[PDB]
Amino acid sequence: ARKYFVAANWKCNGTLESIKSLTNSFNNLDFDPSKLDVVVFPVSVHYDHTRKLLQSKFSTGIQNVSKFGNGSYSGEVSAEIAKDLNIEYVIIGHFERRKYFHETDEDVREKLQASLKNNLKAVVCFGESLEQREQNKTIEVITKQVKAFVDLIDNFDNVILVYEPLWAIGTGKTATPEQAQLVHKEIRKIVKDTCGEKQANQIRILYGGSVNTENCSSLIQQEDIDGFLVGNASLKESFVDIIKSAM
Amino acid sequence: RKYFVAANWKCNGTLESIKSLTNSFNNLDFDPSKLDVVVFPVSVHYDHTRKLLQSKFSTGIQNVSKFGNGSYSGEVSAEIAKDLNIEYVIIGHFERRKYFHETDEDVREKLQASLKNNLKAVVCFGESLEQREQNKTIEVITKQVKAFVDLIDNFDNVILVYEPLWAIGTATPEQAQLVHKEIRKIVKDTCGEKQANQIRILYGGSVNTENCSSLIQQEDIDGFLVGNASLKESFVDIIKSAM
Ligand code: NA
Ligand code: NA
Repeated sequence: ARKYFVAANWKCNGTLESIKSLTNSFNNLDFDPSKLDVVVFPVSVHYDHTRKLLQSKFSTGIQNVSKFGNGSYSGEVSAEIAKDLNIEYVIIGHFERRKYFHETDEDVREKLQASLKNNLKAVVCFGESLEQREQNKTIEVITKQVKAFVDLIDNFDNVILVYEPLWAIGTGKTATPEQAQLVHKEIRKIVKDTCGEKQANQIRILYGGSVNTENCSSLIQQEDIDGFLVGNASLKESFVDIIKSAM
Repeated sequence: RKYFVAANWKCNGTLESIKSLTNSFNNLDFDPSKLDVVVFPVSVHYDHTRKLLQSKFSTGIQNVSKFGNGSYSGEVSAEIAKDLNIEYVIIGHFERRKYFHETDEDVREKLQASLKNNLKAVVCFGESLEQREQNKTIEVITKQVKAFVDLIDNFDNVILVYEPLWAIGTATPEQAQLVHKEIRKIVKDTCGEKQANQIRILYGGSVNTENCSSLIQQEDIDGFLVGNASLKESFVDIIKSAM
């Protein structure tokens, strides 16, 4: 069966001290890393500090990766550099990159290609806007976004999909677990259509909308939701409850 | 004003290569009270690098967020840099403007955020070949500098970089010097002559052991933002040209 996968996307947050206290409270949770993946994504300049403090049961990665490889790309972190540093995971396609930094479907594709060439594991995010949903284009947008990279997947344990319901982020709308599950089912279908039943059955599809201690159980129970990419709630000590929801 | 020699490692290095490179740098005997020497590794290499380099080397990062802390996945805030005691940031490098659509307004906002968090900034600008061909060198550089020059408080703490984009992909030291003089005239007119004679203006085109002496000797060239030449142990000779 699929291994559940609970990730903390710390986004642009943290001090040396806050990370010391937060990582201390995460270490107190017993879990079995051969049964459940728990991954923490700190800011790049916090990675060494975070990786040292978190116990080995925790996996780690970074919040973005370059499409370009090594060379004259000031400000970028290459997949080669991540591999040399044994950084296990990268997030690609997060909506904040697509919103604030003009990241395109082709950038997501090229980042995934770079990541896989360097043996990184990729958490790849996509999802449709309020306008797109209101126009009844959910499946059309998600098909387009997934087919932008899906043919590159070389091992369905090592690329993890994230559904970001942009229509329920910053909009006042809240997605029900039923609504989230429906999209997850369709996402698994796109992978079945393009890659094969056995591959669709292996791939983890995480929910990446608002996750907190109160809704996490109702989401993880859904048949096609395999875990979470968590924002704000992963900056709290109570994140451990979100991890326990998947245990 | 002191000379300023910066290593922009851009997207390059391994843990092993940085060990050997940093050890060759530490072997160079120089006085940090007379010359600033700044290494800018990749964000994920910063801690590794900072630990390996003697204090005579200042260090920084190659980019900084225009937003504060919060919901900006993949960004590093000026507040975060300050908590890590990161001394310098690069802002406005032509690679950010080119590949990542960085604008003049992004540069100003990133400079505002850096100064607010006590970071010192190396801020880059420069004109394309099309612009140079149309006699727009001064007009472009004027527009780019005026985007942020009114923010500069202590003129030791913002370092200007001229990037001759028209030549990257070289400019003569004479050609470089003519631009640098114009840039200084821009700071004089907007900030005052005392401040313009205090501010460092670095050449940010191709710099290597072949041309560094010819460039630093120019009157309005105060050092360099060095690319691939700074990934080499011979970078110590580029530093020596400014000693
Ligand atoms: Na489930
Ligand atoms: Na000079």
